[PDB]
Amino acid sequence: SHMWIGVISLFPEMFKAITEFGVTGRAVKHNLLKVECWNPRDFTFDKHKTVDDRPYGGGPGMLMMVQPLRDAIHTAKAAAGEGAKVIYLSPQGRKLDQGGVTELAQNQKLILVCGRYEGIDERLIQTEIDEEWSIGDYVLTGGELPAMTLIDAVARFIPGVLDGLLDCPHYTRPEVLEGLTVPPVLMSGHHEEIRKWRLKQSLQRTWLRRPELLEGLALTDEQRKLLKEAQAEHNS
Amino acid sequence: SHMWIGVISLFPEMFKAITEFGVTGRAVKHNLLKVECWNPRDFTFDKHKTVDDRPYGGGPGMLMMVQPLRDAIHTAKAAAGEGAKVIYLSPQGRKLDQGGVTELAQNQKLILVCGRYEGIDERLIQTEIDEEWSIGDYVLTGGELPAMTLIDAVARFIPGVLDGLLDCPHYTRPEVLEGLTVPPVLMSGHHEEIRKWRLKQSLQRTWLRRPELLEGLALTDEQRKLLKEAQAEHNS
Ligand SMILES: CN1CCN(c2ccccc2CNc2ccc(C(N)=O)cn2)CC1
Ligand SMILES: CN1CCN(c2ccccc2CNc2ccc(C(N)=O)cn2)CC1
Repeated sequence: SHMWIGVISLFPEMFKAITEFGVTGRAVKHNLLKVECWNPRDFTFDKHKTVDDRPYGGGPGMLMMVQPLRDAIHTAKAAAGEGAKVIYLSPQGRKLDQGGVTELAQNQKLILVCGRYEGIDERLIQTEIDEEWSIGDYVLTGGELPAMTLIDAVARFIPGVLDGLLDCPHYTRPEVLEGLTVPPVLMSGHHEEIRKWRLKQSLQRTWLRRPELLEGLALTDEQRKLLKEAQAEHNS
Repeated sequence: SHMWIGVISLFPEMFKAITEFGVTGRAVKHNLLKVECWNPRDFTFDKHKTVDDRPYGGGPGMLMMVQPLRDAIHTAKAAAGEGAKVIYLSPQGRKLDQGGVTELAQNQKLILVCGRYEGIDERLIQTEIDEEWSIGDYVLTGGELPAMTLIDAVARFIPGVLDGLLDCPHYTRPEVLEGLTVPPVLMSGHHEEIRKWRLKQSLQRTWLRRPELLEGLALTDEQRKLLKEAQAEHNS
């Protein structure tokens, strides 16, 4: 299932970071992921290609100018055809988590609008945007890194591109590293013991680092047992 | 206060997205922010510049090879000199928020280690890493976008580069947009009424979208009043 993502950004060249490198770069080269960018600067008509404008009511900051942004969005929507969801990345949006990534990945077409300055006119959110999303409770200089982050996350769900708990520890060569050894179970070749060890480690690490994540899970019988074991060993 | 950030990454060219564009690009050109990258591939000695290795205990994935990564980290630490904090970006890390960004921004030097494949040997976390951080509860193909996100966030705190509530709505030209008008208060020129309107909007939007954020604040007398007003109007 091909995925198409339209991007609206004053800095389209930033997106080379995902389209030219790594797993996402491969997805693009192999036509599994298409990323198409429109720059509001290209939709300006004045001599200096003005893309910002003053906020009504005053204030220190600027907003994105409505007309070039609106025209870029409309062009992206035309190219997308039917069924594209338009996403605005902002701190006031729905907070992204893996469940949310899974939801967004169900779309074959997305348009991502990247805000700069103090953001965009509220009426454009009403008239052009379908959903607002945040990548976390922190503040950035633009919506491009959030857009790139979202693209990377949803790209993992495209066929051919590649449980709620934190990952277990992993080990590779050498057998001894600054005096630290590899857990003997991992060298035992006993697949079941190894699986159970990894699962128990994941449960232990989730409990110690992010206990609230556990509360949101319905643990299996096996997970309940291994978690109890890990907690017992912790209190020993 | 200059900030220096060392980066360890198999894809250093991704960081052009922050060093060549926008506010962070300006910070770099003006020597307010320095971003220096080391690529583990450059620290390999075999003919094919191998940077991955097999996990003990088996499994579908690979890990970053220890020796080239360790040598890159040591080189970065040497260049940083005294006082650099080494950060590993991973989903099992402390979840980043703006308070956390503020904490990390207090450092004049940071080294950011970007994991690929299934991540890095656990013993390297013990021996080389000071802190693990996550940019959110979702899964990406590498630590580069998280590293870039962190750089952008902390760069906003560097002098010369540029309250817990969501932002108010903002408006710019035109006065009427698809029939939608600008709130008359914003056209009134009454600075105090405008300030109070913006604050009330911020409180209202935070309450409606992210009520848990409010619980973590000690609201001022004025904020308590405007929030009560907004809630009263909502229930009217
Ligand atoms: C000082 N303000 C500048 C403009 N801004 C803003 C506002 C609206 C849209 C885009 C931006 C660009 N910034 C972003 C974007 C997303 C995130 C996220 N968490 O997903 C963090 N930051 C908010 C901050
Ligand atoms: C399937 N695994 C591949 C390897 N991995 C991993 C593990 C450890 C370090 C880096 C990575 C790179 N991925 C990241 C990194 C950070 C975040 C974040 N939320 O800050 C999300 N993803 C976890 C997922």
